[PDB]
Amino acid sequence: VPIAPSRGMIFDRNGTPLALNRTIYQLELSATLNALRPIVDLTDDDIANFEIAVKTPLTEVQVARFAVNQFRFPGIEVKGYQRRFYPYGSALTHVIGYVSKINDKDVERLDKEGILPNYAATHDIGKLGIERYYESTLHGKTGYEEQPPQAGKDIYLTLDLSLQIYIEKLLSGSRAAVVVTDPRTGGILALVSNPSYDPNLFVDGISNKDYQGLLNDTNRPLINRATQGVYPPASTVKPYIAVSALSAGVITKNTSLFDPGWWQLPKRYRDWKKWGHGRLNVTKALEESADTFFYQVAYDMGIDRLSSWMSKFGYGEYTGIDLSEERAGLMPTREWKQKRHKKPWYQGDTIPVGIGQGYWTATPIQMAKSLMTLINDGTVKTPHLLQSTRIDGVLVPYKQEDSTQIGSINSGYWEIAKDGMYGVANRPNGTGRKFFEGTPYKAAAKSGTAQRDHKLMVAFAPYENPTVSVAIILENGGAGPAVGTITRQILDHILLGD
Ligand SMILES: *C(=O)[C@@H](/N=C/N1CCCCCC1)[C@H]1N[C@@H](C(=O)O)C(C)(C)S1
Repeated sequence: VPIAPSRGMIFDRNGTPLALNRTIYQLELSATLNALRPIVDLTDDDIANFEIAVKTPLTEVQVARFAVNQFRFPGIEVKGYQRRFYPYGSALTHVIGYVSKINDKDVERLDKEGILPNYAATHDIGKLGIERYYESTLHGKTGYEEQPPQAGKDIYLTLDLSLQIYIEKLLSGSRAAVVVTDPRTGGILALVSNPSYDPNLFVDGISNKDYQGLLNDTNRPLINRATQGVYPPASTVKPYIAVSALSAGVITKNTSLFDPGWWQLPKRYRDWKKWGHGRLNVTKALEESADTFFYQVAYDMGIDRLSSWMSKFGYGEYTGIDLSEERAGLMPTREWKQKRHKKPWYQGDTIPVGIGQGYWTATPIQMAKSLMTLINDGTVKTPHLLQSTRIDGVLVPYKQEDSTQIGSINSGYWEIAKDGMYGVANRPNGTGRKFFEGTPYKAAAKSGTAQRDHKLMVAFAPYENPTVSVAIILENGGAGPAVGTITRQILDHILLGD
């Protein structure tokens, strides 16, 4: 008979158990049943429902009490089964996901993959987050009764629980998403969607009452806003668009344009600054998040050569984060618009896209990826949750297969685009100077406002040689605190405690 394997555990960067296995003890003529009532406190309910496990769950007391009366009950034995436990619950609901009961649907799927024998004795399966993406590595090989089951591999995530909780705290009541990342590794220090729910509700098996709650909730907690949230990336895109315009030579380090707070299609487009920024280079256009300047560059570069370059930053593309719940959003093209809407591409479509607006939609993870790329001077990093896997009691570390590069690393285009962001935070004309008031570290940021308007901030530090990057969005503005406020708080927590 099949011996179910113990599911591999999930841990934060510092080995803090995030997903655990709790032992549930089970007991397994109608005279015998009444005889057990005093020995295990078998209730009128446990016999009614029992109509195979006679009593569940047993308490170590009731077990120990049956254990000494084992001889007085023939064949009846105590069985130690396991249930997934999520200590930190709602904190990780999205990134860790959860295991839930296998239904006849999950069966059919296992059947055609030819692994149904492995799940013979297994009741729960990874249905979300790391639990789903790594279900394979977390399940283990099944054993037989005596050929022992090979226990599922432990997964060490790059997550920092301390930070992950701290973010959830800061996003309270705000439909929001945050993706802290170590840009040196691609490692996701934190991945937070608000609102969340208890992952533990699913382990036993979720009530259609409880699910229709999460399903029909206005705030839509079920959605991982970090990876499945499609938002206009708005001004966050400008630094990458900047680098793309430089590489394409459609602008240069110093390319003065005059902003009157307006830009018409040579049909006007209002800059955020009602009476404009005046004489603008990219460095200043980024610093002050000037629309006019980028409205122009959009037109000069044109949809096809802009779309192409953003596709290199991974917009419209799956980031390759180790999660099965992900959207690619859309980096729009003529090709796309024609197919999709069955109308050709107008120039009034290229202008919105120039300020990460229009048809352009992005996932916080996409935004987090594109920033890491900009930080590493075009050496693309895949956002990864997995830090290492326990393979034969050895931690085997994550190793990136994607060696991708874009343009020349030695091109001083990254340095200027980044310097702009250095300005957005440190210099007095900067959009986010208010938020990085007196940072012991030197932070670089690019704020953004989409379409109540979404409020966005990508940011990284210490600029001098960065070890953190953040992509935060607060759907329809912050519940209360500013996106810039929270970005400060997050960079504080990591860089002051480092
Ligand atoms: C970037 O996305 C930029 N443009 C956004 N909008 C155009 C002007 C009307 C306001 C909303 C749409 C915004 N970037 C933000 C920011 O917070 O950085 C501003 C305020 C500079 S405008």
